[PDB]
Amino acid sequence: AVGACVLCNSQTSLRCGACIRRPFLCCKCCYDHVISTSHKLVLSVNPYVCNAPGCDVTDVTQLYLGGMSYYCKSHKPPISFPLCANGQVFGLYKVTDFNAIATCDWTNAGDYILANTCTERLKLFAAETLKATEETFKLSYGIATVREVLSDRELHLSWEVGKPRPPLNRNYVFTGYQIGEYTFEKDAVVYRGTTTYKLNVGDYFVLTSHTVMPLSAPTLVPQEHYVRITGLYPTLNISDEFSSNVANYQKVGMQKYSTLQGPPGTGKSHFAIGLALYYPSARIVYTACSHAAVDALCEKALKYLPIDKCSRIIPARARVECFDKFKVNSTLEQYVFCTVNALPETTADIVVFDEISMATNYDLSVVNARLRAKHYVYIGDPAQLPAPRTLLTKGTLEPEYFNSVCRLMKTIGPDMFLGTCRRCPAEIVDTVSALVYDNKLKAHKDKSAQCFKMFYKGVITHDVSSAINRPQIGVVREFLTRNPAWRKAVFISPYNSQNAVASKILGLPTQTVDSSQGSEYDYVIFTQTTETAHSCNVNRFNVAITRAKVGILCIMSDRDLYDKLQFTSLEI
Ligand SMILES: [Zn+2]
Ligand SMILES: [Zn+2]
Ligand SMILES: [Zn+2]
Repeated sequence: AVGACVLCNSQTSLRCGACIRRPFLCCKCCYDHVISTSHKLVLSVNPYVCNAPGCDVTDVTQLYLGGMSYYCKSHKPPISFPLCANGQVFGLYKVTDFNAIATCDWTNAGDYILANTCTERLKLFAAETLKATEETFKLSYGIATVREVLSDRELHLSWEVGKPRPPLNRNYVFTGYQIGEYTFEKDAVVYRGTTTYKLNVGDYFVLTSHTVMPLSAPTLVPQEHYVRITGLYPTLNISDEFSSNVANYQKVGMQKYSTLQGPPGTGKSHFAIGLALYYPSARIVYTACSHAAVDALCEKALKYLPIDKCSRIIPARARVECFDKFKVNSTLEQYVFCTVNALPETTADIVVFDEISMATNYDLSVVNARLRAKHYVYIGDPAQLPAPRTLLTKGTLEPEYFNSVCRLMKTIGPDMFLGTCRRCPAEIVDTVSALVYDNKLKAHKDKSAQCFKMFYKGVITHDVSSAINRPQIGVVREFLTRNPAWRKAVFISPYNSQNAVASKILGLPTQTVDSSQGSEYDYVIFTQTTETAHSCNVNRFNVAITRAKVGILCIMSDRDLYDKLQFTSLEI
């Protein structure tokens, strides 16, 4: 029971027994918490509870100290001092924002705003409390017992009565029962096991709630500005390919951490791997939340970096197939590519954290606890999609609230900004530049004249809650008959059930806007499906239309975003 106060560091025996994370609170601050919240259970070696036999008084404001023991108003001895008085809770070694984080349900956007505007220790307290709240919530869902097996990619499921039905999509990974992690999509429902097994009827699944470890390290280390490149050793022979980023690689060696905002196709992967060619002796650990993001850095490194000093770190609990061309689990190779939850405890000359909009403050803190670096580089875009906040249902989370790094990029600006998009046709670049980049993103490519927009609301049907718009897929089908060059297009939409219907009807490869992030395709066919807050989200709209290298067809539902699209309009 010896610890430091999560609000003002003053050492204390006190801990809130009512907080899901039981934080150490100092006498002055513990009082300010118990007197202003429903939280009244205070904990030392012994809890502050009435010592009188069979007495259930556990509220610290209704208790007193009778010698060395604690009693309520009904049991206290004549000579007894209140545990709560004079702005303090009695203990050893004798805030509004802490209260809100400690008592919120994490379903309002204002909870996440506070978790990002508060002091650094309160950001970790919020990131711990939120992750633990999300984990306990995973226990509320029902068990799915297999009723029948149709084939190798088809089954019929039976659900637990009295417990809600969890959303069936790639965002929810089940744990088969100990027959490996599994995933589900749409009475014929498709089954996707991260481990191959002959689907057993009766054998059930559950969403494995992984234990929330405490956070020790800050989301961001304190900034340090240096007058010379510290601990890194540059070249003068630096390939003309990376010539554009040498002033920015020098900025990287002259600061503890640095932020890079890179709109779609501005050269983030290229910048990250080119930092390794600029400091060729420096040991670089490349990290991201997703395997897809780490694999995209592995693919760019395979082209420029020597394959022998590269290692792709794979956790023993191999979930889904990833990058195979590097020596696996060699923690000591000069270039280590690894996800945040799999990071080994090591040090580096540079740490590169990619797709920073997908990081939570919990992930930012873990990276600072597992890796001790000379320089930390955060690459990403606050105009792209953030991590899914499964408890959040009320309000929209703005980019300045995704994490501490995004909060910085949106307020003080990024340290470095990649201003030229080399991927998209100018129609797409001009549209997103105006929409999310204050007209600072410039098009390298010319207008392709293959970017079309069609205003068609169609009919919205719902597979539980994920939406379908068959008339919009019907418009795509009609378009494909007249534009067969578009046969090579990737179908993109904000809903997996729309994608499921369009895969059966169009036969095009499917992708949600969220799963398309980081990827590029020559042709993209996008159906907005609905005009909800989800399908109208500007960061999702930005990601959807910036996937295309050559042409895009947008079948829109929202008049607003249709009007903003600087594409050739089509009739039908
Ligand atoms: Zn304190
Ligand atoms: Zn509390
Ligand atoms: Zn009592």
